[PDB]
Amino acid sequence: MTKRKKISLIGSGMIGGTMAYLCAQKELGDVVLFDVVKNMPQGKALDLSHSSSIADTNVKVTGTNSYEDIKGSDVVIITAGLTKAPGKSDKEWSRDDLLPFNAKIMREVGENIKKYCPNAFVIVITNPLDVMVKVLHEHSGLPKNKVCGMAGVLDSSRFRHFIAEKLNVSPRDVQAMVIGAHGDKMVPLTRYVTVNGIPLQEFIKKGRITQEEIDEIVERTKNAGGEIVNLLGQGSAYFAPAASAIEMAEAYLKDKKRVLVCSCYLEGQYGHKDMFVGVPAVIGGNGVEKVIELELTPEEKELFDKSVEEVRKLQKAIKAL
Amino acid sequence: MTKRKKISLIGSGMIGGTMAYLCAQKELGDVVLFDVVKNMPQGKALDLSHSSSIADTNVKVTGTNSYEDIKGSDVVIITAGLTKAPGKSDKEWSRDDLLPFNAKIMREVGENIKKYCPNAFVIVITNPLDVMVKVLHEHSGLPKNKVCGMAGVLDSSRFRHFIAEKLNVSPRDVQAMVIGAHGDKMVPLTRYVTVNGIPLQEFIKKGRITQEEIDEIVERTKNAGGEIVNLLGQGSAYFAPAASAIEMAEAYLKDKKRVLVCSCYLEGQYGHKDMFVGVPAVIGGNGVEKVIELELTPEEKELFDKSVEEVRKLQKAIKALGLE
Amino acid sequence: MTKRKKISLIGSGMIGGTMAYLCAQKELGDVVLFDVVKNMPQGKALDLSHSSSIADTNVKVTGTNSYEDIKGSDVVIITAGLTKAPGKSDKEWSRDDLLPFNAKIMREVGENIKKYCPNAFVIVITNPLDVMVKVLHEHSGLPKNKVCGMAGVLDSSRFRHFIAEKLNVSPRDVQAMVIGAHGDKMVPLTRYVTVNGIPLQEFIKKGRITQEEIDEIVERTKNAGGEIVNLLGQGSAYFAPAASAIEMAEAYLKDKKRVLVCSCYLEGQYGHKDMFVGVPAVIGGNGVEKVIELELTPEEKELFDKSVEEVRKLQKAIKALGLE
Amino acid sequence: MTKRKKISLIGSGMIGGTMAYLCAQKELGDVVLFDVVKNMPQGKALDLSHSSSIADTNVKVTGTNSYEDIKGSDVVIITAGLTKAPGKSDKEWSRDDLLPFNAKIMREVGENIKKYCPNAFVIVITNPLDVMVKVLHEHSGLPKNKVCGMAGVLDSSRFRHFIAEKLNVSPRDVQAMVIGAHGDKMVPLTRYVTVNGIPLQEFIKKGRITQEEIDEIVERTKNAGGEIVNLLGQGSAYFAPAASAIEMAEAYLKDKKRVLVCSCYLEGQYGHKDMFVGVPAVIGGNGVEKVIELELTPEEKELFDKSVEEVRKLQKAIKAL
Ligand SMILES: NC(=O)C1=CN([C@@H]2O[C@H](COP(=O)(O)OP(=O)(O)OC[C@H]3O[C@@H](n4cnc5c(N)ncnc54)[C@H](O)[C@@H]3O)[C@@H](O)[C@H]2O)C=CC1
Ligand SMILES: NC(=O)C1=CN([C@@H]2O[C@H](COP(=O)(O)OP(=O)(O)OC[C@H]3O[C@@H](n4cnc5c(N)ncnc54)[C@H](O)[C@@H]3O)[C@@H](O)[C@H]2O)C=CC1
Ligand SMILES: NC(=O)C1=CN([C@@H]2O[C@H](COP(=O)(O)OP(=O)(O)OC[C@H]3O[C@@H](n4cnc5c(N)ncnc54)[C@H](O)[C@@H]3O)[C@@H](O)[C@H]2O)C=CC1
Ligand SMILES: NC(=O)C1=CN([C@@H]2O[C@H](COP(=O)(O)OP(=O)(O)OC[C@H]3O[C@@H](n4cnc5c(N)ncnc54)[C@H](O)[C@@H]3O)[C@@H](O)[C@H]2O)C=CC1
Ligand code: NA
Ligand code: NA
Ligand code: NA
Ligand code: NA
Ligand code: NA
Ligand code: NA
Ligand code: NA
Ligand code: NA
Ligand code: NA
Ligand code: NA
Ligand code: NA
Ligand code: NA
Ligand code: NA
Ligand code: NA
Ligand code: NA
Ligand code: NA
Repeated sequence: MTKRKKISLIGSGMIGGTMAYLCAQKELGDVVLFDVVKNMPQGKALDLSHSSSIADTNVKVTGTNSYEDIKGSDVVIITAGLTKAPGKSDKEWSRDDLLPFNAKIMREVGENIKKYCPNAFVIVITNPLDVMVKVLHEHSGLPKNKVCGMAGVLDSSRFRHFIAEKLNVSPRDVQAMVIGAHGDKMVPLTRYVTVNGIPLQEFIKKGRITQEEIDEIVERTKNAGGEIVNLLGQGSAYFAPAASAIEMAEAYLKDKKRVLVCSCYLEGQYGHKDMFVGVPAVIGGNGVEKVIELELTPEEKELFDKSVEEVRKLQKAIKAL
Repeated sequence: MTKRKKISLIGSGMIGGTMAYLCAQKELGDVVLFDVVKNMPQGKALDLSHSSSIADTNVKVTGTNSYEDIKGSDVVIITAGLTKAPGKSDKEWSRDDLLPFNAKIMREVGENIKKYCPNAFVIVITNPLDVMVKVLHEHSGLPKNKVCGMAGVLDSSRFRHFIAEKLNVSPRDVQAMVIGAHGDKMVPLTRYVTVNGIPLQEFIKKGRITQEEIDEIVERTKNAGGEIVNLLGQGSAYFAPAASAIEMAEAYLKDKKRVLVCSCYLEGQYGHKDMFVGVPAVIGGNGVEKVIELELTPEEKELFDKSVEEVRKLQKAIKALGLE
Repeated sequence: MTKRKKISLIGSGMIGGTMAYLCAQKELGDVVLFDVVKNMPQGKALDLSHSSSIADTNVKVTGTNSYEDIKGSDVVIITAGLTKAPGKSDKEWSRDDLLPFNAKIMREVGENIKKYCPNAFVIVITNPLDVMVKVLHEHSGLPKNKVCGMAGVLDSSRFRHFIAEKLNVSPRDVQAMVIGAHGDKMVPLTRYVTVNGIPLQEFIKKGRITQEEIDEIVERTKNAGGEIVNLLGQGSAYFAPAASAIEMAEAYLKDKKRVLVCSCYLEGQYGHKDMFVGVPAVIGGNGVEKVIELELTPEEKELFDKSVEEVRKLQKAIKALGLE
Repeated sequence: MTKRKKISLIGSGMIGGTMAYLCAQKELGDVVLFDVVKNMPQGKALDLSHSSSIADTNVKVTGTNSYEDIKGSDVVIITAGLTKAPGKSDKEWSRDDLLPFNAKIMREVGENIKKYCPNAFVIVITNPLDVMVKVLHEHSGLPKNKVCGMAGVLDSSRFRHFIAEKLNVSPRDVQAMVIGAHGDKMVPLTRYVTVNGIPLQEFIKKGRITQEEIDEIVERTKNAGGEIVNLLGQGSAYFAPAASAIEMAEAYLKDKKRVLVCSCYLEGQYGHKDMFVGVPAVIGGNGVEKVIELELTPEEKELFDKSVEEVRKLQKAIKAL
């Protein structure tokens, strides 16, 4: 027979469990929840299985502590890692501090994907995102087009939300992109913001939003992750990160050809190669099918190149490991 | 006790039945299917009721030949009318030719709305769309913001589909608008076409699509209704018209603040007033909450003005029929 | 690279188009609409393509007059045929009368499936259903588990709807089955009717529904097809037939293991073999994975045997046409 | 205008946040997340708002520490309270130990519902469920039909899941009910289990499942809450509890007339009155529209009456407060 799709979630914490719930609600495929912690993914899997009955969907949800159970996965989504570095306060939280803790985890996961599901489409979530995806790609041996990082969909969702809220319109009808590194130097593309294709500038000219308000939204987008960390007190965002990754997974599973900003392997686009960084891309059944090369202005391109330089700096730290 | 929403579909032919099906699938509210043909809406309503059981939804679907059954409707969607004018060939099909048959229907429907459900949001579909919505509005007494015509969502869906197909991307990520009259002088706004906010021009510059291909798509969008009429042999398009109108209805029922191109009553925007014509609008729980005035170029403005002039010419026929 | 599922709809009339619409709304897979009428499926496919843009789904819909386009289909759903026999009145409508027109179509469709998509799961809808599925199976060469007919899901949806309406409860929470032939001798299984597993008898005992009312509903379920034919004036039911078949298709495509009454090839269950007839079955990625043999009472068993005998009598006509 | 539905979630912990996510995914209505903890519901609300943009839905999600913000709610769902008593181990976890901690919370919530949204349909989740709903009802002054507890949908979902898993069929097609108290004396109704109306007994006779396996499933259903507690290590189930409560809320909001097992105010049915206990009911726009009185056998009725006696014992402890 043609089996149900199989989705393995490597990491069964807040984002992993939430993604599993979306899979159950949407009947996307059977789900494997893997974690190094004993019993916990098994507990969540039972709870999730009961929820599938409530939803009238048909999904097996298995919890496991064994990598062998990811065999034959169509999609693998990786959240394995730490959310907040040990001896730091909330206000000084930085994704950069997670690097030493999480890089070795990406090596281990990569080696197991190589062994058990080398044909999977792999979405990396673990921070610091752009270099974690690079470590995963290197150690997994997967094709460049079959690995990417989730960040841009989340950052863009934030930009969209804030603009849509200010304009008081449906976020379906706001198009907004944030490109570059998933960090303080991410680049919200104000010039490309549209309302059903209508340039945001028209709304400025009509006084429906001011440049000052847009500037504030741009900074709020950059700081959104830390804003939520400060408010939650424990851990970081998970509802939107989970939804973002599942949007990418759906695009793959049903060959949708979505245009989504993801951390993608560059091969000369934007003047850069051999790193992952946030760029608009077409996502379908062949993974990252196309990186779209925006006609950035020199000012936007300078911001992007500065963003890439932050990834290069992090990559030096990876090399040092 | 808060009742289910009530949606009346005045006209139970191809578009009306198909809209009722979407209401059943989406569990939007209870449905009244009204038609002048005896028994037919009753039969469709039974079939649709059975389909709601299959969908595991909770919807009453009532077929009727009595206007009284529209009482208390939250939304009314009007498709009553002819699709093709008697004695005309398919090749010479024109929405204009439907005017003398369908205008009188709009007057009658308006009179009934005025007494039975004057607080409804009303979406007109019947052709020729922009003048039919005006007749309905005038004879119903409804506020300007509570009546509009479905056309732009359909015309835009076509423009979007053709662009998305050529670029091989999801239509979710193509934004395209067609404004003006729902007819041969509709205005597909090439300058405003975007792929997730990326200007279509960027794709031209990279040779992903040519200007010639875009020109062809613009014409194909204008001709799409007639294309389908010619292929089908019977009637006209209904799957996408139905979905378009239901998208508008959902925006109202759940106060979504969607930005949708609809035929709206103008009060000076674009330099025009007192007609309905296709413009981007924000649709929510107050109906047409805002008409958006695009910063059109002189060239686009001239295309729009010529489109409005086609509506004015049809309005002369409305006046001549004694229906103002 | 794993391709989208491919669903071919052989027949692009009322049921075929409506199924394509559900496929577009639900994003089930790419759709091929095949028909013998030139241009019509092409026109519907355009309309449906536009509707997919509105739905924000990602579906290719292809209209065609060539069987070659069914190559590689995961699922085929067959509605090709007549709905009403020439020269007969609506009041005397009988599915039986469609047999000599539709049997030859099943043979032709089978021959094409045999060469172009022999690994498809095939759902037959064309009437008279139980013998049409047998002709298709025989001439297609497919395994017994990979062909079935849609009828029981529709007949059960009707029984469910009528019971739920009388009890004023959600049809999601009414379980009702109709087994046997898809015709006047179908068997609505009153003893098996439940409300979330609660026997219908409990509602009788409390006077929520009477035996007389249940008897009326049983007859109404049997007569439902003809009731809709009489009301509509043109054709027959399509909204619920379409939804029924798509429910079956989904069970296959996502290996759901649904318990659905379908016309299935019997191999001794109920003491019968080598015909298709309506029985509860488990539907999943291996097609008809299991026929469930109900513990029928002697009285129920006699009703079922009489239903099977109606199928046997129609099969005599199939043989006489030279179509075995 | 006719405004969007408004759903207030009193308690913004695991179940509250999860319910909010379902509201956002399903576009059910605007959501207010209330908690006594500062900042946390505001953080979750931001995360959830970003997720609504991803989902292309149109939902306002507000976090608050002020009861005034529940004004005009169509539905209120209450999870405010403790999940596990302080000085007890996981294996000895009991919903009964939560009584002293959670009863006063129900009084406070009730008084605020009375003040700010007396016309709401109110679903109580806080344990010990059947007596917590009684305290809420008493102090809120709401009509008997406008308050109920979520338990039976969850317990029944578990029974359904386990049976469906054993039979290898879709849980949509298994009907199963658990009635009585939401506790160790809940009553899984084996005799009423059906597969699309087909009695489970037919499957026994055919050897597709044994009586021993059914007996094991009945006990597993009773112990399912504690099974998940033991596996998770922190807190209790939330994915299925959240989905169960939202199923009940949907039935109200769209007047669906669902037949759902809920903890309902009895007025003589089953020989009992003036308490809440788990019974099948019709849920629609008038709340609990009808309690369905099953034709229980004497043996089933004895189990039910014993279940009710457990509620009466808990009610004595409530009285003592
Ligand atoms: N835009 C983005 O890319 C975002 C990324 N993140 C990142 O996602 C990651 C996960 O976040 P949450 O799920 O909230 O964290 P969490 O702490 O709730 O879950 C992480 C899980 O990873 C597990 N884990 C640790 N080592 C492992 C190994 N070797 N193999 C398998 N599992 C292992 C832990 O046991 C834990 O259950 C973090 O690194 C976080 O910074 C979070 C939000 C957005
Ligand atoms: N974008 C747009 O605005 C579009 C508009 N249309 C128009 O929509 C209308 C309906 O199209 P279909 O549903 O395909 O046509 P249809 O012919 O299938 O159905 C029209 C129905 O109107 C009924 N009718 C006639 N007079 C009536 C009265 N006084 N009261 C109630 N019902 C009455 C009929 O008996 C018939 O059932 C046509 O005028 C067509 O041109 C169609 C496609 C797109
Ligand atoms: N429960 C059931 O099993 C039900 C079965 N039916 C049956 O389904 C069938 C279709 O019904 P509708 O879609 O409403 O009819 P319809 O008349 O709208 O469409 C039938 C289509 O079949 C086509 N056709 C004829 N010969 C063909 C060939 N050799 N190849 C391809 N296409 C061909 C037509 O040109 C027409 O478009 C009828 O036989 C009807 O009795 C209808 C309702 C329920
Ligand atoms: N079938 C059922 O009825 C089930 C019931 N439960 C019960 O649901 C309740 C909540 O469970 P979770 O959400 O997992 O717990 P949680 O600990 O994650 O969340 C409880 C929230 O209530 C808040 N809270 C405490 N006092 C409050 C007050 N006076 N006003 C407003 N908020 C207040 C806390 O700050 C906390 O955020 C528990 O009592 C648990 O036993 C859990 C699972 C199933
Ligand atoms: Na791969
Ligand atoms: Na209509
Ligand atoms: Na119509
Ligand atoms: Na429109
Ligand atoms: Na327009
Ligand atoms: Na058009
Ligand atoms: Na047309
Ligand atoms: Na057109
Ligand atoms: Na078909
Ligand atoms: Na058809
Ligand atoms: Na069937
Ligand atoms: Na049957
Ligand atoms: Na029937
Ligand atoms: Na029929
Ligand atoms: Na019938
Ligand atoms: Na109330």
